[PDB]
Amino acid sequence: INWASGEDDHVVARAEYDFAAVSEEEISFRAGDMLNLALKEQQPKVRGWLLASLDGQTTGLIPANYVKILGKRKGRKTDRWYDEYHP
Repeated sequence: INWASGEDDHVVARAEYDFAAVSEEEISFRAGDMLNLALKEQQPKVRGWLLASLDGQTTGLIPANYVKILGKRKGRKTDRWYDEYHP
């Protein structure tokens, strides 16, 4: 998955809270962690959840309201989904 590694375009988000996956479908993260999100066009519709990667390889669901969306970032190859990410 090129969005997860940052090879493809992705959205960047910062974790607000700690989260432990309860299910195989979810991924764990710590408060302050930076995650890559799939673009709108690759996002599944699961109410309360977004598709993300913490480690660049595994992907899974995170609670949408546990992260702040920071903006879209170009691959190496609620309105913040549009703005570009400025580190």
